[PDB]
Amino acid sequence: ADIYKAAVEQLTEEQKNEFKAAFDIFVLGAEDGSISTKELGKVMRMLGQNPTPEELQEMIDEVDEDGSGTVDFDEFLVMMVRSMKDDSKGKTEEELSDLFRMFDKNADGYIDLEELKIMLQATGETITEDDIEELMKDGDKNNDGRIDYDEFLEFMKGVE
Ligand SMILES: [Ca+2]
Ligand SMILES: [Ca+2]
Ligand SMILES: [Ca+2]
Repeated sequence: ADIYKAAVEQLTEEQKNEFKAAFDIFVLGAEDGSISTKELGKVMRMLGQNPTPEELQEMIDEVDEDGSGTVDFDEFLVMMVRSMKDDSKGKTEEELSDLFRMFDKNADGYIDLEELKIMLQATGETITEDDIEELMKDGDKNNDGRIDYDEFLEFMKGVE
């Protein structure tokens, strides 16, 4: 499915208008109708970002499907999807507990293999029970079939 568009499609009218407008105001010095790290650098400090010049080039090269440093009306709205949510917000001992009660398909306090297979599908491709079969085995601190908030803590802290 979509990755960035899904995060921008939720933006607020005040965001698209300010973004779509800023670009049309910062591209005035552009040449192909876009703003690369050289032109998008003035749009970030004006909006609400304090990225550096060394990381900037890396930010685009990572989200850019061609790794060039340029960003148009699309690459732009995509530069806020990675700087707002997804791989950025906090994530430590709390992110592990929430993910458990948020993926418990059986919703019974624990999770079995049939449930873990769905949790990875929400964040992984289509694997077979063969690969997800060893994940639940080593993820079980006591090898019982169900995984609670305690055993799950280790299963995610390290396994392969
Ligand atoms: Ca590009
Ligand atoms: Ca369960
Ligand atoms: Ca267990």
